[PDB]
Amino acid sequence: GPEHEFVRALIKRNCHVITTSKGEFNMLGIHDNCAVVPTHAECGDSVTIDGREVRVLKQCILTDTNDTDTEITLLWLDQNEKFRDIRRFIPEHQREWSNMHLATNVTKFPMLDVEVGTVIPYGEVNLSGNPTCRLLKYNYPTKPGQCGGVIANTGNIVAIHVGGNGRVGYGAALLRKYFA
Repeated sequence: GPEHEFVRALIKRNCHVITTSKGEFNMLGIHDNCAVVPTHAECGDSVTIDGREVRVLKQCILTDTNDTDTEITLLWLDQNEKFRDIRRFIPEHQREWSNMHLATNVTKFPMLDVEVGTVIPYGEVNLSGNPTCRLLKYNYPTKPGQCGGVIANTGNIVAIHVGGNGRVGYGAALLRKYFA
């Protein structure tokens, strides 16, 4: 299928396993040396990526105008490899999407690609006690080691998975203005 091809290509070319003191997360490269990770991974001055130690030159915890976490953190990595530039597939605004998939590659969930269905703008939810903004929501019983997983389909990369409650998943919205 062409969604499985676009999404598996994304995972293979741009995604990596990030290990912190808080566990294993999927890391999505966006462009150049800039990658996205969930803020609650609590990345330090260096991060373990695919088993190797990598210096973080700069990190930005992304936030709305009212200082509330999006749960997206940008990492600028000290690496020679340039990520394939996927900004053209990132939406400009929050929005409902049909036939979306969740994909990650992590020790609990190797090369996972799961149909999540319809994704909708949902706003602010408190995740583990912390207010989180610009969430998209899907009716799929996600599991915790899936954080950082990409929410996408052919040509559309719209969120990273950042939380769930056994019934529903929450994705932090990927907005092109984060990466300009």
